[PDB]
Amino acid sequence: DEHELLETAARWFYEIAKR
Repeated sequence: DEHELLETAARWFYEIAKR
């Protein structure tokens, strides 16, 4: 599911950015 992959990458980037 490409949308799930993109959503997961986005969420992970967000969570990492928030420290």
